[PDB]
Amino acid sequence: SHMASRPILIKNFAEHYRLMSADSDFRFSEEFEELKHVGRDQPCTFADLPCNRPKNRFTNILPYDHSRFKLQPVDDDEGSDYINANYVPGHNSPREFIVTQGPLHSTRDDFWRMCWESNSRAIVMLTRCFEKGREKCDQYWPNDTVPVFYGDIKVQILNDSHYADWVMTEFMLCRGSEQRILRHFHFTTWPDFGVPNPPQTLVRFVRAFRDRIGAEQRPIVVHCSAGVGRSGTFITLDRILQQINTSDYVDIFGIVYAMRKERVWMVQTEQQYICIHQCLLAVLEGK
Repeated sequence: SHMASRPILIKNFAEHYRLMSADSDFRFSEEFEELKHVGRDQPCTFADLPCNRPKNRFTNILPYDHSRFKLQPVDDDEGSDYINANYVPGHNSPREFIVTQGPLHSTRDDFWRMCWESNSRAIVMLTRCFEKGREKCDQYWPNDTVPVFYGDIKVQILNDSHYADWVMTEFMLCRGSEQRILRHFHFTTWPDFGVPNPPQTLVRFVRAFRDRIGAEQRPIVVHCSAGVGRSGTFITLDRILQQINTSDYVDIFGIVYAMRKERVWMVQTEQQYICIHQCLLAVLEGK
């Protein structure tokens, strides 16, 4: 099993890392290059419908038709089923994650409807709203305790908890007389360029998140800006940290491959692919 899987004995990971990164990441680079076409020959029909094009943050980041998340149709709209979202597999379910773009003001009603309709209880945000002066994501949630309606979804902060690299916010979600609690895990520290360094701040966040959420059976919403690179990095990382618990092997390659099949650019860059490896190496070495 060699085309879409490169499993490594956990007992050998450190050497694998060494070997993989030797010669200015020759083998890592080569490995990652094999993923560049995966998934890409699949249709994105609805993402291209003239009524949906304003719903995409980036023209070149579009959901595959086969895995896209669909909103309930609204009887006059047309593409009112549409969102830039895709089901992406995790450790626990082939549909464990719904990964999406950072909402535009234009789409934050859509975004909360997705949360609601998906029955998701947890959002993972891996970006700042503004980075280097560019806006990367609308502020789709309240700044304070005054509830705010987004579409038919009333969102209210119950409490928040600030940390060195993340803030977690417990929302109460009401739709009609129907009530849920949702937790929002906001990693606020990803650097303006490159990957987090040292990588450990991201492991600590993945640990906190997973320790908090438990073995969720409902889809977890994940996003950054395009919902591909940073989101890809996070999921892979959360997956392999669960994997090592019950297995003898890890398969970062096999995981990224599965993800590409479900949404474009899932682990986006060679630097992040390497990062995933480094994070796990820290873990396996007692940080």
